[PDB]
Amino acid sequence: SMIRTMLQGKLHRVKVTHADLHYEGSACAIDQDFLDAAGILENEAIDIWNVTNGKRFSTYAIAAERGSRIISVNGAAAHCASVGDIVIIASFVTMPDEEARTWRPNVAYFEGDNEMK
Amino acid sequence: MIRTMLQGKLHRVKVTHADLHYEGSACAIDQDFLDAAGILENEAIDIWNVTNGKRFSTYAIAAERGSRIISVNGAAAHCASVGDIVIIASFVTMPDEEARTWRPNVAYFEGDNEMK
Amino acid sequence: SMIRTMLQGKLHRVKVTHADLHYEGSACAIDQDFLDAAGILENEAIDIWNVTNGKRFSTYAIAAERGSRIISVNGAAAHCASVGDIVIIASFVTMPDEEARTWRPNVAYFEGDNEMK
Amino acid sequence: MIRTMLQGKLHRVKVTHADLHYEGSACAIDQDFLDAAGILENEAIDIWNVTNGKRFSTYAIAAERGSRIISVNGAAAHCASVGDIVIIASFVTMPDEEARTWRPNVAYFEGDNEMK
Repeated sequence: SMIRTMLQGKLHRVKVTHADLHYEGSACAIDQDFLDAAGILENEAIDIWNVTNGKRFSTYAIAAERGSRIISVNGAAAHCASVGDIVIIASFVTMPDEEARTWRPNVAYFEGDNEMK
Repeated sequence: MIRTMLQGKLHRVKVTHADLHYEGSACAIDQDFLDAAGILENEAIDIWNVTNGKRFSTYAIAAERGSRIISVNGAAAHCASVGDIVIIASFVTMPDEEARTWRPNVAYFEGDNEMK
Repeated sequence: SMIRTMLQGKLHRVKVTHADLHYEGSACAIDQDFLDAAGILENEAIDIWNVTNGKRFSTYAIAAERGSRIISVNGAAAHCASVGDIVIIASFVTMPDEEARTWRPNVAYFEGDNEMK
Repeated sequence: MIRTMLQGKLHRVKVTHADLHYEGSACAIDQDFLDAAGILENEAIDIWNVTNGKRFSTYAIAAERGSRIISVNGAAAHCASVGDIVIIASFVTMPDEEARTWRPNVAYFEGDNEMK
């Protein structure tokens, strides 16, 4: 009956590839392959921690083309990240305490040209 | 596991009223807009300001249907001015299996809060 | 199965009566009578919107003595509110959509010397 | 209705490590402290900085038990420095009826992160 909020998964230190300098559009668009590795769903709430500038903000994920390696921060969120910035993108899920106690988040690590693992 | 998913949003509406001496804290929204985005009276919402980048949270109430109003008359007026473009969103939870096919309710706007 | 986050209740425009100038203690302590009127529980998460200075922060409620009319912002939260500031204190609850569609929040309105109603 | 309630907290621990060139985003916490406050590995937490008033959110991981460590080595280092006093909290949900008698797990500290 008591329900925990747990890290579901994250993209650890991916690089922002696009940020609408016009603040058009919405959401953070993410290569479907990266969503798959982190267990993140289209339209799922996400938290973004910008390691480069310290900004922390929340939005939702949408899928970019598989293999594009895109991390695109659009809309209002382009006020909080720029091309080249290193970010951690996380989703959180809820579950009962017993499940939470053995829960393992899905983590994808990145380097270079948004190369996963 | 239970996911948090985008229920719906108003994509790029303008703030229409923002006098910080109205006393409230809610964002009052044309009921036609609430209907399109599936947002409820008294539902938590997030507001993302496209003009100034400020991001904040409050709850929704109805403004007259047809009025096209987006009002942060009240406390939320520290975060938006009239003419500012914003995105207003709400989020819901549901089991993972349902979340995988979930479709948010999105309303798009042009000009003077005209729904497309 | 789809679950909404709804305003449970709020204290509308109460005045802060104490704010640890030392940043000691924790939480926001609230006259039990006010908690009762707003449907807010001891240890419940609350959002505070400071109408005087525009600051928005989240913490948890604890009960102050019934009839004390206390609104005390302690700990880190005294960095965000001062004695005399006008605040709105809200709690949010989750429930299914059908229940959300006819839900009525508990609202307590204040004036003067934290006089309710 | 489902309430959000304070599950537990570490009341006035000091940040012990905060080098922003460690690359992470989590807050690493002595397992003895996690045990006392009921906070889990990978659980969302809120951190409230008593020294500078900054408030932020991340998740918990274990540091060695006995180490007395509170580490924001990583991204959260923009929000706290070593020697800063913080409160670390987690929140859980449960039905209203259970929430009415819920008791959070609170650990109090003195001096050099010594649990009382």
